[PDB]
Amino acid sequence: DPTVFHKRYLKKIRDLGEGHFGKVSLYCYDPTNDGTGEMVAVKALKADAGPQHRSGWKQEIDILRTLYHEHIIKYKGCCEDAGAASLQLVMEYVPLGSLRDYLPRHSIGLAQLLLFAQQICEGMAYLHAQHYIHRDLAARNVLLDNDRLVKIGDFGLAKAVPEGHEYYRVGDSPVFWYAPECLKEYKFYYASDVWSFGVTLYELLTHCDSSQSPPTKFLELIGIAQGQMTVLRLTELLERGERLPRPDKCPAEVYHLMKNCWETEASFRPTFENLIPILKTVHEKYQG
Ligand SMILES: C[C@@H]1CCN(C(=O)CC#N)C[C@@H]1N(C)c1ncnc2[nH]ccc12
Repeated sequence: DPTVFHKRYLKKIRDLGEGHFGKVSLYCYDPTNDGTGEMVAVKALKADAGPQHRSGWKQEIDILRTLYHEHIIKYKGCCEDAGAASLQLVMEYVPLGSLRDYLPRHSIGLAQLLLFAQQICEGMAYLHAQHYIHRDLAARNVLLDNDRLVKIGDFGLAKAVPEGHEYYRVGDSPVFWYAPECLKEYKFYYASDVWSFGVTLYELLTHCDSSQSPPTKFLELIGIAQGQMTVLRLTELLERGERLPRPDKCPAEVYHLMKNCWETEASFRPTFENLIPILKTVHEKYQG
């Protein structure tokens, strides 16, 4: 699947981001040279990269080729880049950008946040239905299309789960979004994405305020006196049962659900399938 965009019609406008070994850029695709052309977000493999990076990139392209859902960024096509000697990944451009760039500048109410949470779970259930783990679920990878719509917008760490396994075995790791089993056993379950969702939910309820972020909060608890032992120390504080605190005006019951996504024991966490009904009921509740 499907379309081939010719780089001769692609006009670079703007850098939108930088993720793993890729950059996402805004282009205008203008065959008729008119300005009528469509704006598209284009992900490319970085200005230098080795065999590990490249084998990953091919996997990312194939995963995003086969995903199709209301709350997953729309895959539009590829672009030969000869170049870097690989393809560029072309997707729809969502101009409001990530929740991480958006929420710190726009006072969004509780009901809308829970709606986004519901929607993130929907996309994640679908993704788990298709047998993938995301491994990088955080507010910076959730795109606000409008208002009443979010999409999961990046798959750079996503992996298929081996058809006869419960997990995938794994640096650039977003460790402050990771469950203990990922930091310790280096295994990544479906339940491990639910932990990350709990942190993303915490991010939303704090409007992604930089001072309240997980790295900031966790490094305040851990201290920076021994950088060598950050992961070790994070794992111990988590296994001790210490958690990220309640965000201001977070309803008691929502922090409860948050904590339940943070069960130390993975099997005690809800699936994304479990969360969809709970979230949409709590969403409904908070409008009226
Ligand atoms: C949040 C989106 C996913 C992560 N982004 C990266 O740059 C990852 C890498 N490398 C940016 C992207 N983003 C700001 C976007 N912004 C606007 N439209 C977009 N369409 C698709 C992505 C996108």
